[PDB]
Amino acid sequence: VNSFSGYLKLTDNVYIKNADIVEEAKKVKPTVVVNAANVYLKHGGGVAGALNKATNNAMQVESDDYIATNGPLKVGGSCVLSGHNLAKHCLHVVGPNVNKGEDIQLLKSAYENFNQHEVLLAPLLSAGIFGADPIHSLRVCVDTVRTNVYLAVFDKNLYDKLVSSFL
Ligand SMILES: Nc1ncn(Cc2ccc(Cl)cn2)c2ncnc1-2
Repeated sequence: VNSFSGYLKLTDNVYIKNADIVEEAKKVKPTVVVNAANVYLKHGGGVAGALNKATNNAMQVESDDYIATNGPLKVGGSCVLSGHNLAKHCLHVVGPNVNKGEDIQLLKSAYENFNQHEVLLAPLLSAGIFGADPIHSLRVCVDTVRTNVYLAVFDKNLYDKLVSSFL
């Protein structure tokens, strides 16, 4: 039993809710919140900009030190950093950005990072400003993630479409 509330169950292990991931993180304090990161961990907009803003820029400060030490992530890769005031940990995952021409097949690799964590609060990878089709992203999520994932979808209109077109 966990503290996630109001989710619709899609499969054995995937759940979905119309929610602001920032507000959901602050209420649940999950062990892991997933960030929709880029390889430079520059949290300027979308989910990343919102999560970072909610940490009063502490996420960005920590991320800049991470990059200075380790260099950029790979597209499809991830790193675990602090969750600050939002979660115990933040899993920064880099989905492909279609608006940069990155290979959508890397989306499966990106979701594989979730399998290293038993339970996660997450957005749909490569959705929003990353330019992928959120319905495809949901399908890859369901077909790749085996651990328990609670998907927060900010846009109500999109949430309803994801539920209604879900196979
Ligand atoms: N605070 C928030 N802002 C934006 N989105 C949309 C979004 C989804 C996926 C990606 Cl890759 C980029 N952006 C959110 N979903 C849940 N919470 C969100």
